[PDB]
Amino acid sequence: TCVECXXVKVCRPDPEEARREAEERC
Repeated sequence: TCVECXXVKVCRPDPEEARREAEERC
């Protein structure tokens, strides 16, 4: 699952895990 925030593309198996680092940046 890839969550994208401000040009940052976080692709991790779990959306929650992805968000956990993604929203930590974004």
